[PDB]
Amino acid sequence: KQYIISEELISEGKWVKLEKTTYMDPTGKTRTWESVKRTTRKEQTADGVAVIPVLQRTLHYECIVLVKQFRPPMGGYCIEFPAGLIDDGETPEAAALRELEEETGYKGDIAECSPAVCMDPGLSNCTIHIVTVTINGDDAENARPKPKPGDGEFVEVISLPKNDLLQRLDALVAEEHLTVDARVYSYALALKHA
Amino acid sequence: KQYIISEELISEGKWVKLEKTTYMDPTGKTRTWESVKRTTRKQTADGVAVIPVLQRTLHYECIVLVKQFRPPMGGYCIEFPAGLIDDGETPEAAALRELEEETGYKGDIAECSPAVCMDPGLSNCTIHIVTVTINGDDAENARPKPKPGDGEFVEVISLPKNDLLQRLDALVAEEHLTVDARVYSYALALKHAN
Ligand SMILES: O=C(c1ccco1)N1CCN(C(=O)C2CC2)CC1
Ligand SMILES: O=C(c1ccco1)N1CCN(C(=O)C2CC2)CC1
Ligand SMILES: [Cl-]
Ligand SMILES: [Mg+2]
Ligand SMILES: [Mg+2]
Ligand SMILES: [Mg+2]
Ligand SMILES: [Mg+2]
Repeated sequence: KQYIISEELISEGKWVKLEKTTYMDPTGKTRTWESVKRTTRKEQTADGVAVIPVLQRTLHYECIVLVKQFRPPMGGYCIEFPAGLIDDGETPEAAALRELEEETGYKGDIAECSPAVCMDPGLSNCTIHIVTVTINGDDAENARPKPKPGDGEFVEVISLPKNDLLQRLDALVAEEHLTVDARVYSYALALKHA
Repeated sequence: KQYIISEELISEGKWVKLEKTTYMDPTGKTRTWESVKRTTRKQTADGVAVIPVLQRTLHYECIVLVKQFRPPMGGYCIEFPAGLIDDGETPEAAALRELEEETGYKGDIAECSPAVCMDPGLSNCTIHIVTVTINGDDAENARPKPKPGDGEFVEVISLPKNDLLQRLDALVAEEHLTVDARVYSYALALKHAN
């Protein structure tokens, strides 16, 4: 029933733009929305990937590998799944493995890859693939792994046991001003609810 | 170690603005980011999203979701019920109110997250994730009455919690919908648990 009628540029940065979206409502009435989009999406299935990296290690409980970074939009430190934008021509899987290695040092193995999922659909068109990757922590590749952070990337790795993820996150947020990512929180919640 | 030095308005609409953020990287080098922000926040967070567990005896427990046209996405999305928190509303009351408006269900608060970030590489947007149970055997939830305010057009989709990920993948496959990243993240962890 509903569809886009027109999209008029309001302001274009180097990385992000704002648009006035006109669309048809199901009553048959024209309405508008203020939409955010990135400037960087070309032919990729989505803007980015986030990685759910399950660290598996003999006689260890499975950990979820997370990263902590300063996020200028937020004005503070955030705890998230490893993530980055998909390079032109890169597959979501390759991007996930590459970002995981750059951000954490770990060399993972693909498990599964979501369809493109929307980050904040009342606000932006931005999308990701959520890529589950296992990390064989018994492999010597993954023994004492060096993050290879790109220019201006400053990332800390935090591995937390899957079996206590939510309480461990709640305890980190108790100790300091940091914000947990909604996707990480959502996944830690489901782990409790299951 | 990292922090915001200053913010420059680039463009301000009625609902969203774009800012150029100057911040200090951990080396002592000054860098910029194109930060997006809502103009509506006053509150704990911009919004709430509701994880609504519909519990009926002798049925599978379901997670109640909503399907809506999202103009920034150019299409239909499947999401947790959600909306912005009104001035002087608590995140709990916002949750029960949005849930009622969008689904017609009346629920009870189980738990409520701290403020969590929506897309921290892009925006300062935050929500409270509020887990809510719905006693689907109560008379008030028998023939649920959804009260859309002006311009909301919301279809309700309940899905069994025990097969949530497979049910969502099916809808994407069949209906050309975009699943929300938080919904998908939750659905993933229900499978990944134990
Ligand atoms: O443009 C926006 C907006 C919000 C975030 C980004 O853009 N709005 C939201 C407020 N309104 C509504 O809720 C629509 C009538 C349903 C009107 C349009
Ligand atoms: O301004 C933005 C941006 C992207 C989305 C919203 O704003 N960027 C992104 C890429 N940046 C880097 O990766 C710097 C090396 C740290 C430079 C500026
Ligand atoms: Cl529950
Ligand atoms: Mg990243
Ligand atoms: Mg990166
Ligand atoms: Mg809503
Ligand atoms: Mg509503």
